[PDB]
Amino acid sequence: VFHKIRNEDLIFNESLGQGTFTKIFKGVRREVGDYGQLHETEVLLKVLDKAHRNYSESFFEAASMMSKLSHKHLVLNYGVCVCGDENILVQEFVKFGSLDTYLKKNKNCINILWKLEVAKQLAAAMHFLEENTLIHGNVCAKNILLIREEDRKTGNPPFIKLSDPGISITVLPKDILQERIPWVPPECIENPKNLNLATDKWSFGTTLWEICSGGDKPLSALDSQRKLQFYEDRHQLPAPKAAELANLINNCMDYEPDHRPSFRAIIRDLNSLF
Ligand SMILES: Cc1ccsc1CN(C)Cc1nc(N)nc(Nc2ccccc2)n1
Repeated sequence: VFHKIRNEDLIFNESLGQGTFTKIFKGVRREVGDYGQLHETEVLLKVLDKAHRNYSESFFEAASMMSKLSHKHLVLNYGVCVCGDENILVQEFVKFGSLDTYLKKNKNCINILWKLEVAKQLAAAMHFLEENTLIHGNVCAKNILLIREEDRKTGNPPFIKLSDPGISITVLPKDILQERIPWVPPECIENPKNLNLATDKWSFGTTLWEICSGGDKPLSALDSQRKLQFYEDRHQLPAPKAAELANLINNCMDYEPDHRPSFRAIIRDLNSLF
């Protein structure tokens, strides 16, 4: 179970946006750290919409299972606030935020080597999840967090973490699942209970497409009916202009879930480039 954090020890500051049935805020947590030192720690606060309080179990169950698996590429969740009528996840505040926003802002300065490093780190996280037979279920660029930027001055590569799963697509409304095409795989549109480890290989492909596309969203021009038909006609995403990962993207976005490659094989493929 998550550590319970008192409402009295949390300060809510600015809204940073929204997710699926969630509102996101920056805040501060007062805590006692190592050696009894008092800290005021910047935190990211995810608030489940009170109207959708029925999704709270799913909201926190996935985050909890993943937080039981500590890993350098998985986000740190400090705990939860049962802040009265609010269900709140208290998460580390990552300095540079979501990768899709970062990709759009810095597209002119991100090259293939940067993209390759990030892809390898994401694949490393996903391999760890695969070995632990833990399904994430919402891999996407918005859920990749940039801990530190590349610094060619000191040779340091960028460093990323994968964020929490969110509400499970096994419980989300059908219309939300359709809007999440092409991250949600065809078999889960067919039946959300088909959620499987193979799901994350497909979404990883879509995320690689995002990483290579300057933060564009694939198929954003298609409404939900046209996204459904895209899967019905078994289309694949267009190659990114920077097409170095196009083959890997299409190999991961395989309409046959059993044919999607293991993350170990994906990592071997990534290492074989450049
Ligand atoms: C912020 C947000 C908006 C919709 S969803 C979501 C949460 N998450 C996907 C992104 C994130 N997570 C964490 N842990 N930290 C940050 N930092 C940050 C935020 C904003 C600006 C600069 C840096 N951003």
